[PDB]
Amino acid sequence: MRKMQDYKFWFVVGSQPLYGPEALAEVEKDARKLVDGLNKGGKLDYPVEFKLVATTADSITKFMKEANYNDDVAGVITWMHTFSPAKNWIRGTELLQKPLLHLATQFLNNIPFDSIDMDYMNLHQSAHGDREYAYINSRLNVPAASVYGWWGDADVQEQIADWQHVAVAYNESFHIKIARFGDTMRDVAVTEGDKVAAQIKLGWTVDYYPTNELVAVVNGIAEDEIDAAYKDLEANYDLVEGDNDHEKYVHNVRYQLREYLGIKKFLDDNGYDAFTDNFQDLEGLEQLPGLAVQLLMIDGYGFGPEGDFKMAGLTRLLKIAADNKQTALMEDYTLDLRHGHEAIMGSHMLEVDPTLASDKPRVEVHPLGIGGKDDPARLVFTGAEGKGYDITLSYFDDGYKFIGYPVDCKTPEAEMPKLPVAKQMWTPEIGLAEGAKQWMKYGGGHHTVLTLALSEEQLEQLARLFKVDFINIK
Amino acid sequence: MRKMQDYKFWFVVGSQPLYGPEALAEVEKDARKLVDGLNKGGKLDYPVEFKLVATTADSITKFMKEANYNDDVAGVITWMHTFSPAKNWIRGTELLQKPLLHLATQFLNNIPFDSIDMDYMNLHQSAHGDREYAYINSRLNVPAASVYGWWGDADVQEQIADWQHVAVAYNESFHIKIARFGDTMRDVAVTEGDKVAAQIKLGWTVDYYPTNELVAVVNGIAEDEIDAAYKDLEANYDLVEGDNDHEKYVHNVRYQLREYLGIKKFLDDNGYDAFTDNFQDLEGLEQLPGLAVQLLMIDGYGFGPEGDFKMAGLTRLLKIAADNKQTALMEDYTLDLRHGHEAIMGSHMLEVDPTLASDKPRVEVHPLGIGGKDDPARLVFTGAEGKGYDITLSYFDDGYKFIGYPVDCKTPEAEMPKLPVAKQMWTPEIGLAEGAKQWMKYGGGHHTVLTLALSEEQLEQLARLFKVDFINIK
Amino acid sequence: MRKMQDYKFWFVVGSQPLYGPEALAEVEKDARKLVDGLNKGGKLDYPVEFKLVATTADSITKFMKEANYNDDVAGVITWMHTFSPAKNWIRGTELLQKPLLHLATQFLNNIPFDSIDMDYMNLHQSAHGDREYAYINSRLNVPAASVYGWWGDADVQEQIADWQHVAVAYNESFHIKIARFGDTMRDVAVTEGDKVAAQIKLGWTVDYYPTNELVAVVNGIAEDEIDAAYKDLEANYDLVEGDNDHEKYVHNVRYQLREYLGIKKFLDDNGYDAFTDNFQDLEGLEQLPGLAVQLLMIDGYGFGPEGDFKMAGLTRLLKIAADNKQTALMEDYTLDLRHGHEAIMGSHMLEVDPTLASDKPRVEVHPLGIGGKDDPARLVFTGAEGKGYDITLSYFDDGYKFIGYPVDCKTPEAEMPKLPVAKQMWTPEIGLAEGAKQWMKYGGGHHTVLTLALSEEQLEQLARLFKVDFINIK
Repeated sequence: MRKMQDYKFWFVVGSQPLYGPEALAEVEKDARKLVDGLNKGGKLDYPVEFKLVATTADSITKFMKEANYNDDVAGVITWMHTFSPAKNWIRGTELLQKPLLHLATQFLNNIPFDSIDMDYMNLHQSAHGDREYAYINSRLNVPAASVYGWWGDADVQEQIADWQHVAVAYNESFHIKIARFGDTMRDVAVTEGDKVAAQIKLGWTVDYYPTNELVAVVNGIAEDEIDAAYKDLEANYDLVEGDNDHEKYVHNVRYQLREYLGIKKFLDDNGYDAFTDNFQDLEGLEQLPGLAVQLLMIDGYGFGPEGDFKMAGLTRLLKIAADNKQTALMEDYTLDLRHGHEAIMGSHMLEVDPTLASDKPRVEVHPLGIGGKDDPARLVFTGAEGKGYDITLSYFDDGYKFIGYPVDCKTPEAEMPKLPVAKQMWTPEIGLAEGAKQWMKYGGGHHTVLTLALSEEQLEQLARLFKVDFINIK
Repeated sequence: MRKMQDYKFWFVVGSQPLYGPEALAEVEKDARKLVDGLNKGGKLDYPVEFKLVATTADSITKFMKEANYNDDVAGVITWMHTFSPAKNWIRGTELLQKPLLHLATQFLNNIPFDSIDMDYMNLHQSAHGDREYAYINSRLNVPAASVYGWWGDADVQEQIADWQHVAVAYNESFHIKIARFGDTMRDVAVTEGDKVAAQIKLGWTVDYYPTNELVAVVNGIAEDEIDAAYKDLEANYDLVEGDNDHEKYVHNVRYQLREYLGIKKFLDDNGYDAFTDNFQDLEGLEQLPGLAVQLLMIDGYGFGPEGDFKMAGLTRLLKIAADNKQTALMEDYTLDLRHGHEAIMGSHMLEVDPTLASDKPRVEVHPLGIGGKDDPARLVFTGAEGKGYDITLSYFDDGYKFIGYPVDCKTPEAEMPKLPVAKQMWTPEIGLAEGAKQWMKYGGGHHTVLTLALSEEQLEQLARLFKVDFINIK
Repeated sequence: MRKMQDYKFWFVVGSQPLYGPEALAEVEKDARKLVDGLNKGGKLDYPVEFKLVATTADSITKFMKEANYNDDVAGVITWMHTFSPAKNWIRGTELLQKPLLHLATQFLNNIPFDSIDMDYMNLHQSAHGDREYAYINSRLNVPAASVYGWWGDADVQEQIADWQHVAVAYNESFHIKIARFGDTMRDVAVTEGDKVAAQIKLGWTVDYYPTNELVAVVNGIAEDEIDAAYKDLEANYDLVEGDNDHEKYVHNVRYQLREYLGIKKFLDDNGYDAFTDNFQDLEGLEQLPGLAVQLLMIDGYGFGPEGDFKMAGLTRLLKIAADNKQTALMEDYTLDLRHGHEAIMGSHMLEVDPTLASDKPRVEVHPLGIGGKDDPARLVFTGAEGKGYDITLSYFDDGYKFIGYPVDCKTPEAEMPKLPVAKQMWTPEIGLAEGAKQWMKYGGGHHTVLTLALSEEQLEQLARLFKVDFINIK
């Protein structure tokens, strides 16, 4: 399944222990009514739990110790009901090695202008008890994500809906394994960058596997497990011209079905979720892994083109917090300078994700010497035209710096005529000239994850959390 | 005539050696157009030239370096056709010693939907190849601009033209010499910055040949050049009641340009395009130079006023980029407060650059208890109405900085024969208070330099390449 | 002979024309003959060439402009015989891209007290002018080199002989290509820096050509070619109990003998001067190249072991510096904690440069379980005792850095039969618990370069001319 269900968020309620056994249960009810009531309507990703209720120091120091050994813990969700002693959230928060969410709220909504007495003060005091906590989360520069409001607004549980996602994907990224079937392309600069810091920093882990190592696994695969994949091939997509049976490129599509069930076969049996693909080293391979990737691309997997371990372990990354809608990954091939149809043509060689499409033509006719390899078959289409935001991560001499645009990606002014592969065109939101200025000025490469789903700032949170700079640009 | 006639600008077509002998040279005939097709009606003043095809590295360490040497080169406009693998650029961009420009552009500007195969996406793919080339820069923290658009635009033909200028003056301001016969005015601060700093940082060598050393030359003018240079003056200027043909004040107005002439000798002798004077130091010659400065000013000469070698240069730098504009030098001389019609107006003792003129009535009424020397002749003219810019300079202890006003000047109110000097009353773009308040507590003073020629965009380049900070004031 | 012989270093003298043209020549007689002297008996590694005598702005500025452009020039060793004002060295010092000395020297080595007029003082005055050079190159923060003492002092002549050999690499690194035959061996960190990030700094270039492409070379060798190179090594190494033309199987030697012929071929024909091999990548090659790697070292190349492009392009870097010298490479094998006889023996899996040796018994009984290929051929030998620094390179989140325990190499405790490896056995110049622990502090792994030939003050200025921090333990 989508791994965001095994992942649990624990919810802790905070108070000042010296309130007797009378108020310290007259609170957990409202709190057990927050959690198990949050689950049942939220439309959240992960159902929230309710462990210990914070009051004594060491008690909160011990929920955080436990929030860290329980791998199930997506993150941690913290709300104070009463004026919580924040010097009781030190030794806990010093050592918290996982997400934090300050929810500033009250068990209710309005202010009971009728019964509001000193019994609704020492009990249900949350504006001025949260600020004491958010000091100790700011002063300790703990990463943290604060959400304020009654848990009963449109954008007060939605915002939370699109955050279970990230927190998860932060624990999860430290579980990327990018397996490399050939080093970075030569002479190339941007698609490169430290690997020792990407694993310190982004937890991720780039393992290299020789291209011959893989040729074995690819070939050594049943000629009819391939036909077993062919039953979906002919069925799940409209094969055409040299693609079906008995026609031109006959064996060619039964080359790309061989390339996928060996990649996937390889990756899993050893641990890997992402992988790479140099066309300057396919020594033992029939044709450029393309349709093979466009399936793998559609199975939660991550992948980056020429050695590009970054657009591979990051494709994974967004695609792992995209267990709610649809995403992608894109290069920036050509663009049109039109007085009003300003636009860029984003697509890669053979591998353009079927995560945004319309139809699904399965085509051939190539002469792809771009590798020195057999005419490959791919999934030519024409993707989506809705919300969007490109990403790309760049190693700039002092660790990485995610440089991110906001944009509206639109349809093209054609189908896919003289066009052997797919496309998801766009006009950059700030403007082409203005989306290249503050882009070509700062970092910015070509192998770029375009996303329609995730939010202009729901990413700024995970970025702010893995712990690296983010050049956004509206 | 102007110095953008002996500079040249080179050009390199970014491509790579994996397309074929007639898919590489395809850009030896594609960017030979952009080159060829932007010199005639290409909207420039400076003359572009093409050299090698950039593929390998040893070719870039040859391109960038062959410039370095050949002093005759002036700049470098780079644009990568295909996807040049940047890493192969690296020594080049670091051995670089001239002002560089990612000219991010394409060949066509359309998107031939009906005809755009892979051999049409293998060329004109600049949407990713002036980004790989970009990154190398944004990371090699290179001092560099960014033009974005087709080269067939007359708007970004400006963007290019407005840059050809900054690249000319930078290369220039490093030969700009200075002779001082006159130190700093007794205890005045903004007209004093670091010497060995500004020379390192702005190229200006400033030497101080003695005030008597001038005196010598001024009295070495042929008395026949004290008549034959006279009539070439009074065939372009109309005088006033005092400096007449045989008025009593004739002789001192005649030894008032025995100064302009022996300065030019000196100036062109020690080769000192920029010069300074000082009134607290005239102890050897007669009257005080004014017109004679103006008869160097509208010519082509840097003058720093009450000794002020910096504003000398910023009067000489910002001209040096105007091969076809206006541009002056202005010690503000009084503000005019009026709760809805506020303004500033500035002149000097005698020197107002007659390059903003529209008349020039050689007025006299030549009082001068300033410097203790005789009644000196001068001009008294008008200025250019409409727009322009203002900008100063000030050693602020960590090094220099640049403040750079944006505002408007026009023509005076009532008649001004009560001021035997020139005038030019200006205002401010964001309210005279604010425009003065942010200039105030952030350093810099009177001796600005008003240039009706360039702009905020144009002036975020010289500093940026001179690598001095720039406090932008509009 | 040497490429180092093809190189020269220039030599300037400075002053100002205001010093009597006769006396201006009076240095051009003194200077010239020290040049001459430094050459005529110097045993300096490389030439000298008295270029322009230093006075005006331009006159120095131009000079420094050819020394950039004239790739034949490897550095300029300055000396200001008399007070040469700085501001005439500024913009000539700030456009240099190539190693600089400021020689601190007197002509004679004894003040004349019978014959000292003011002419002995207006001339021969480096005591107070060399000092004024220094400030303009200290201010400006030039990576420069100072030598103080009489130009004829073997040790002040020794300081230059070691420098000449040390500017020869900040002017050769920017040329060291490294060929990779597989990315870095999985799960290691120290042998990973940034390929882009070091092309800027140390100047090296790491393109990766796929194991395959070498394997073609490798296989396409003639046994003529092999058997010719396969009999000249019978001339040098007493091939032991496992080598006769029908004894056991000496196909395993020749393979390593066409191996040295194979890689040597690849490298040479594509321009690479150094290279790594991943044993976790040996599809196609026979056994894991060893003797062949041990040959090539002796040939002159950079090998960097388990993928290490950082001891690849470092070996060759420092190797090159020690031409007419020694020098090798090193991993630490084991220790021998014996309270007194404490020390560190090092070798490597096979790859030991026979340039530190005193024996040469060619060997086998290889059963290298590693790589799981046939039984590799390898040279065996005991190294040389003596002095030598131990540098190593390693990137560290904010860029590289050099760490370098000095040591004292030795001769083996006994003989190692079963140990089929060539082996050095050393100990730091501070202790196996006093210097392995400071080296453990500062980072920097096991792969190193032991250089019985380069000396801590030679490195201290090599790394000064790249600005990478060096650490100093011993």
